[PDB]
This record gives sequence, structure tokens and C-alpha cells, in this order.
Amino acid sequence: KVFERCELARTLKRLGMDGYRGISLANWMCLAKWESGYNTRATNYNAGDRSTDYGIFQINSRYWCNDGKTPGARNACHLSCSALLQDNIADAVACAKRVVRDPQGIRAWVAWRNRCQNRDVRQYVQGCGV
Repeated sequence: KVFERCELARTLKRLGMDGYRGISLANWMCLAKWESGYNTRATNYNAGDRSTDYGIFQINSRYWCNDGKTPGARNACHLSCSALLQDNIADAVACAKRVVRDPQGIRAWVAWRNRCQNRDVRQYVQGCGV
């Protein structure tokens, strides 16, 4: 599923993401925007280390979910990477929250650093009723 902007903002808010570990909803929106264009089916293979990024947040298989084919990988979210490709984003959100419970927080995603960090991200949530 490819979410429309405001639809996703309310969906994330309902799932408890607004201010989760100090991260505003606009930051999560900016992250989902740049990682997948709000696409839950998005996948990116990383030929360099044999891992794959899954779903709306493009969560990596080497550390967060199990896909069985990533060498020396762990499953910190304790989910099949398949759960990160559902139209329903509850599991992907549960995993994203797990990622940010680590020291780096939102900085875990390099796309956030490049396209969201220190930027005016208000535009992602304007008019959405969040």
C-alpha cells in the first residue's frame, strides 16, 4: 500500500508514534517519505552486504527482522521481514520503536540524517489534523 500523506500521519499518531522517545510525528513522516515514499511493499537489496531493507521504513535485515537469507544477521524486532511488508503498519511501527530504543534513536536511519535532521519538517504534517 502507498499511503497518502495525511492518512499516514493519522495512522502513525493512532499507533503511538507522536513523540515516541522524543521523536515528533513530522520526523517519522519525513523518514517514511524519504525511505519509501510511504510505500509498505518497498524493498531494497544491498548487494554489498547481502541484506535487504523492508517496508515503509526500509528496516534492514542484518539486525532487525529475519528473512533467513542474510549472513550473520540478527532479529532484534523478533519478526519475519514479511511482517514489514503488510498494508497494516502496526508491526513495522512496533519495529521502528524498537530501533529508536537504541542509543542512536532516529539517527539509526542515514536518510533521516541527510534529509530530515536540522530541517523544517512541519510541512509533512500540515493540514493532517495531528
